[PDB]
Amino acid sequence: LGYKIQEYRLTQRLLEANNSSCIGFEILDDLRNIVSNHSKDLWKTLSNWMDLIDSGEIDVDNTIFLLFTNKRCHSEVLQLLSTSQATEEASKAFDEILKIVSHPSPSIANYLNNFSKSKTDACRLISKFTYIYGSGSAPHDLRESYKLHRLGALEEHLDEIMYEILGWVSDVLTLAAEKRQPTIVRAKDFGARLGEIESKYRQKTILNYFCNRSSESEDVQNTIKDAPNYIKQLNLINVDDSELEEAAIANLETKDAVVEWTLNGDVQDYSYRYYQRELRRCWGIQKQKIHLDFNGRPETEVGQRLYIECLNNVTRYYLENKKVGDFFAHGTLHSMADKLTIGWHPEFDKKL
Amino acid sequence: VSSWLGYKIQEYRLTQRLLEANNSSCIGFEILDNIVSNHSKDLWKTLSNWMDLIDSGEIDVDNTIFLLFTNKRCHSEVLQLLSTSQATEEASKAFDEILKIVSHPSPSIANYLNNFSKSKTDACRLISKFTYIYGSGSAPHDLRESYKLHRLGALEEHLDEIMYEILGWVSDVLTLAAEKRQPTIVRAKDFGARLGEIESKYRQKTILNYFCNRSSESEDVQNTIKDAPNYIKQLNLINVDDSELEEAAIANLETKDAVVEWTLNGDVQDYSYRYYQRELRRCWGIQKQKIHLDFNGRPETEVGQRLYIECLNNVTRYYLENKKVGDFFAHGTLHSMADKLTIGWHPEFDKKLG
Amino acid sequence: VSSWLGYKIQEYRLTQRLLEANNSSCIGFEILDDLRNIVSNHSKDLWKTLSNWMDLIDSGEIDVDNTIFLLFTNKRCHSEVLQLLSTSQATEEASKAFDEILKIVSHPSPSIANYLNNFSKSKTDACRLISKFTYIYGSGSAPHDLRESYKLHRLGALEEHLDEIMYEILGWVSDVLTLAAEKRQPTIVRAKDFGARLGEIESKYRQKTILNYFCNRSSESEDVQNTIKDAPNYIKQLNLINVDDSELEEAAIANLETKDAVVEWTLNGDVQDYSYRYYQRELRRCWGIQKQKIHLDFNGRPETEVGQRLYIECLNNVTRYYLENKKVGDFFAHGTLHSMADKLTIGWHPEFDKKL
Amino acid sequence: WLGYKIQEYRLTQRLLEANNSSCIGFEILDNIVSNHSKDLWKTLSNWMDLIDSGEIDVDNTIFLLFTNKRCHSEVLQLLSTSQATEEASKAFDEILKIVSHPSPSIANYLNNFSKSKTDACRLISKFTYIYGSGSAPHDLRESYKLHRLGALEEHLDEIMYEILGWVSDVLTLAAEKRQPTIVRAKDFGARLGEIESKYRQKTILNYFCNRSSESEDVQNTIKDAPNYIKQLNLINVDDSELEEAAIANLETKDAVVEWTLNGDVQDYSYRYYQRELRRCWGIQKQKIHLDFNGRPETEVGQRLYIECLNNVTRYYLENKKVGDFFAHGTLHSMADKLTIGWHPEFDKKL
Repeated sequence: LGYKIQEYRLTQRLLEANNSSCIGFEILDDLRNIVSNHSKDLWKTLSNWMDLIDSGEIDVDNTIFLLFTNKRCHSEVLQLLSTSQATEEASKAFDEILKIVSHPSPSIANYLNNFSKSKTDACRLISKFTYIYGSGSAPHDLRESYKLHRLGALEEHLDEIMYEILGWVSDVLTLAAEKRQPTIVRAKDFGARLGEIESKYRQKTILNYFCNRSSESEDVQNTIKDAPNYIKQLNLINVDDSELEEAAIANLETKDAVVEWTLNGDVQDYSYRYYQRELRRCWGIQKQKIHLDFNGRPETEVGQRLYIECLNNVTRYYLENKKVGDFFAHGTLHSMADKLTIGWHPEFDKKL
Repeated sequence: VSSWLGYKIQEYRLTQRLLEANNSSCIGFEILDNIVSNHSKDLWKTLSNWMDLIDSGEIDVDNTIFLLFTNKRCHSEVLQLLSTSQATEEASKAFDEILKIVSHPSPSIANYLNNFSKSKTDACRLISKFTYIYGSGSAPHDLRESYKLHRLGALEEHLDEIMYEILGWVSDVLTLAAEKRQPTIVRAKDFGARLGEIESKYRQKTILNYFCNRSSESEDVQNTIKDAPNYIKQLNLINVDDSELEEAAIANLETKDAVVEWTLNGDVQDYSYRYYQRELRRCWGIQKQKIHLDFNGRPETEVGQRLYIECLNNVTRYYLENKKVGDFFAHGTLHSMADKLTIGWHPEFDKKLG
Repeated sequence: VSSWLGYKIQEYRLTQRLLEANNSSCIGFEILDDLRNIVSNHSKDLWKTLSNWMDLIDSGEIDVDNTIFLLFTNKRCHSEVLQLLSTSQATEEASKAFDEILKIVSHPSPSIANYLNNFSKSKTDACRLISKFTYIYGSGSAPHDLRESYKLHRLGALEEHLDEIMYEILGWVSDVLTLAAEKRQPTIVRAKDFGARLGEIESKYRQKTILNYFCNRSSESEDVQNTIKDAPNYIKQLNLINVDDSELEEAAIANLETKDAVVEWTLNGDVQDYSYRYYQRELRRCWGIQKQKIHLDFNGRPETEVGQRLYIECLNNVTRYYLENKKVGDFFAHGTLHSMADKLTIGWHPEFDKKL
Repeated sequence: WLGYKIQEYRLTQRLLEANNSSCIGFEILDNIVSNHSKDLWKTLSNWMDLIDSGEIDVDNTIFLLFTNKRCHSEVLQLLSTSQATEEASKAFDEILKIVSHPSPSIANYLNNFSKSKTDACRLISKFTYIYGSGSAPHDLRESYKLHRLGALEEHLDEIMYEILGWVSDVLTLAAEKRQPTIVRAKDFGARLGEIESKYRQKTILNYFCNRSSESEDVQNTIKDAPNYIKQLNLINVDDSELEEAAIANLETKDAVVEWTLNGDVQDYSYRYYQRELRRCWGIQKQKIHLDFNGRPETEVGQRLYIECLNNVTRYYLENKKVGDFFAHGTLHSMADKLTIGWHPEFDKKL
């Protein structure tokens, strides 16, 4: 609780951020009231923050600062620091130095003297910095924020994504805590880690479809008598009707799997059109190969050989760099031939 | 941004607004195409059917930003009223103000006004979400800026090829909603699921990716055929048809450009193409002896064509740095070899051509 | 509150303690989930496990020297009244702690008092049960304690598949804890059988199919021509079918590149036993099938031509095989074919075992 | 593994009993407690002055001093007391009273005393020595059995011959002359991971096929003549050919029932059986009868037998590969049920 709810809030304010802002945490106030008027640790953190500003490595325009005490702490200037946001500050006047300070307890005067001396660090920092209490419900709030803000947020692997991103945030906070340099965690590194975490689980090399059809189904038996324009091409090559059942099965399962895989975001229309270009080239190779080898034969025999050689060869192709079953590669050839694109018969162009 | 996709202006502005929402449904446009005034015909048929979808439970008015697009902005006091009115007091004051402007309309559009005036609380909720945008010249440049700033984890290395795919997904939705005249519905949950899968494709280093778009009608393929280089001549000794010449000139150009792109990106290394070519030359050495054994007696062109087809079938299976390459790479590498006269198809290609 | 993996809290707090133990120390585990502070001196559920814990000592199957005993409450069941057993690690202090329990037991159970009658009969042995039993509670942040102890205590911990190793190893502990709970056997877990399971998940999730070897030897090399002029048995086998000199040179290149990589790089990424001697058997079956196909298809020719076609068919076929599920290049397959052809095991000529 | 230097078994034993964190080990010099050449007191603060100089891991480094000989003194035993909070802090003030060698010849740098005079670690770190005895091969062999979760006693070398090779290089080839050993225990266990995985893996995925022409459960299968053996009798195969048909059916029969007990495959499979391999057989049935005509009938059945055998080793089993025995053995499992046939007249005969 003391160490675990200090990284839910940084993740919750990093998830609701752009791809350019750098958010700096402070991991302060480990214990009267925790936040007093002349809080030496708060002025030390302010001095370190502004010394990080004049170092030149950190942008001032798009950097958000925070304070985390996980307690109300009942202070007036702490509420003033939590409050005056951009513009605001009653009516403007960002030159609000020595307001209700009045030089208390001059033991370490260097922090307030350096804060009052500088003019570029006593002015847009407070309007961008806000202070937030603990209010522990943060494993629920961050879980809601991930599914609300992140486009394409995975919900099945929700706990296995949200664990190592908190581990990365904890590792960054700890490694920046040993070196004593605040924390200059940027949203670009957080975004790269989140993208790698999601793309680890978004890896797949086989697209699975449940081939539960059969030769005795109603829709398979209708297409033989309906005769669409791929069954019509097989009727000139004198193939037996035993092939025409799984010819109609593979065509019906190719259209049923295209709409299934598209709706899950796996494939789209460009990827199936590329897959309908790779198999179209494969038909062009075996077309001239069979005419080369089996020359001087009747066209019923040559037309049958082109169907068999194109069935044993198109099974090696991939869709979205993923392996597909034999039903998809067999059935796409018929769905090519439906709009008269490829032909098993050598004279299918002027006969259909 | 890939400006070339079959580009339209209406697809950039949808994708920018889709990539600014928070996991909530976006209605999208109806293409209203100053002809659009307070008295208008094509405007009121668009808003009339929108009232039926609210009461049917198809969409919820709370988690929906309502948005319409015109290619050129039209000056109309009715249309600018709902674009600024997003509060409760603005929506209530605009229902009477609009109806006092379009009072006593034409009977062809009075039925559209009757469907809009069927309720009060449901009518003002559509006003409170309605926003009106217009086209701009810098439409693809705003998409590159919005991708690299709103997206935690934007890939800054192939985002010219990522955004070809995600614009074509939006293009496929808008085309599908235009073939059958049904109003568009696109959900940001389904938008990000394809967006999360395009970004996860260009992150795995085990796969070799290339944007395959050259075709037979391109200028480079015709110029390469008419230039007559070394590999087209070797294709011409064995007397192939023009289609094989076209596909050879296609495959060689995409193989060379893929070699250049993958070398200047960091995916493949420098010392892999030579080992790939040693593998393919060993394969050609096997198939030469095989075809010369199996085709004794037949003329030289038949043996050469048989060897070409056998090599075209066989050299696909090879790997480039243990990564899977496509058909175009393994088919254009043979022609790049034939450019340097390493491998050949004719049995006496060295004697016939110098 | 930490993120989870999808297992119950009775397995995250057992696998953490099972990882911390030695290789010769068993763990007895029990679950107390009867249920506010409900547990007291008269709750018979604690003495139900205690009677079972005591007659197992008389069984002798469980060693009594070094075995740690555990009972688990699924949440913090607070204000434990038998905590003197847990908070005592000294055997000399456990002697007076045994009769301290007997002071607070007083009157036994009215009808199930046999749990306590067998308890007060082995006092000298029961002092060993004091230091070997400790109270364990549901920590709340259960998966952020087993994952952290894996990254600290286990030597050679893999950080690449750590979230997926952790899924499988808790599956074995859940198999022991739950599938052996439908029948009420003695719920003991030996730590020697932990490391067989953990040493197989770690070993299986370390192999890789990037078996690779940079083949730099070319035709312009003195060892290739030296092996050609030397003429070993496989070169003599190639000479029976009158092969060209270029194929002879590539055969010598493949043989040297396979002989320099079969075992020479610390057995490569494989083992000698039943990987190469299985690869050789697969290639011999492949040669037999191709010999049948060649001698069946082209009936009637001079024997050099059918030998050459058998060589080319074997060359085109044997490149598909794997060396214990790894992708292996063509030079290895051709060199393995020539190495088996060296020992007269497979031959291209139809009369290769008679002429030589 | 037994024959090497005796100052090697103590190094790997201490690294064996350690965590993955606190993974820095230090080992360094080979009555001699303060001699003229000072080659035991060169190290004692100069080598860990790099802790103050700005090196990493300054709180979890464990040192080793003695190598083979047992020597008795007062300063070393006073500094090597218990490592408690108050006990370590009082060591350095007690050191300077009983030094018995305050000469600047051995205090060449002389700046460490002032520096190290601050508390505990700051003045006195955790310098502890362990000397080598004659049973240091026996102590390594016993501790690897006790502490390593998964010690391989099957191979009988106990995974210490090859880790003796790796731990010899850090002392010899990585000493870097006058430099600390500074051995990291993170890659010590990683190097232990490769040697352990090299010999533990006996079986990986496939069942060990041992049935090969040894004439039991294979030659016994031929004589009683089952269905798939009977199909090869009409096509007139040789006597050698029937052996691997009976061989490949037997290991296929063991592998189908063994894989489902361990939850590798399911009965929601056998889509590999009849959806794919029967469709594979159907295409090769029509391919043989197309081009190979005008031939004897018994030649056709072996022709389809060969083309089925070269093609069925492509289909995966629940997105996993299978061996050559499975695809050539499942082709006889359905021929046992007369699903397929090598001869065209496989229905009217049997």
